[PDB]
Amino acid sequence: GTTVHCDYLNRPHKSIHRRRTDPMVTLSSILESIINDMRDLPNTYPFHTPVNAKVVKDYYKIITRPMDLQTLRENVRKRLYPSREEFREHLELIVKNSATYNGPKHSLTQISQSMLDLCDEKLKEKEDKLARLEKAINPLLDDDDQVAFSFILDNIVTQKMMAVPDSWPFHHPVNKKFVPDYYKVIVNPMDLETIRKNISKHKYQSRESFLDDVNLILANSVKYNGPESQYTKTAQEIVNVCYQTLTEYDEHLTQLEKDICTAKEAA
Repeated sequence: GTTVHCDYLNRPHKSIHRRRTDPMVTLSSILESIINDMRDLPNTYPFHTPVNAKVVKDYYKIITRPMDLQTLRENVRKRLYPSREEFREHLELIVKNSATYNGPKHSLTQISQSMLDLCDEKLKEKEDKLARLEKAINPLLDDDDQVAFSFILDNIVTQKMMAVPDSWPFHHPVNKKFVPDYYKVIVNPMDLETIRKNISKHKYQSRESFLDDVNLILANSVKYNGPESQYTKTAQEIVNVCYQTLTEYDEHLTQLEKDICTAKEAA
């Protein structure tokens, strides 16, 4: 057995720094600006900061992934968003949580939606400028091999992994409401939906990076459910089906990995 070698995929290291003219920074500015616009919208103050557990004692027991404009701004400053996609995904979480806790039609949810609508209008307004920044941050976004690679992986997830019997519990993030202590035991949650969203954003340039997330699903199940749990046996099968399929696509994937590596280097 052997694997493809590529030294440019893990470069530069995350030990790199913050330059003002850095593309990632410039983007953080446009995004933070949109945050100021949503915060300025009438009656949005409930979403400006995290829910106060002292006031709403059951909020963090019902909401799996909490989000607010303050936390959103913090993430932007830490340059956690390589593109508008990652940004919008976190933003809509505010709308989703309000729908879950207050109701799909609650006035609060409608208000949170107004922030999301404004965000989209802003994004579509700075369409081109945003496109160039995202491409400058990750040239691979416009690379056909990277796109072909992602497309194949996404099919491994939807065609093979999600097809495993009883696999549903691993299709989406564990819902805290039904498994109250899950996140107190699992500090590195992972699930098939999250992996698909990463694939959509071309996070993986090789099988290895893809498997680092795939493996977490089984590892987490072993940790929370136990080595002999029925849930772990299912997760084991999800991984096994993924591995088996990877060997079947070895020829195509190896070639794509080499091209992506070449494109990664040229970038």
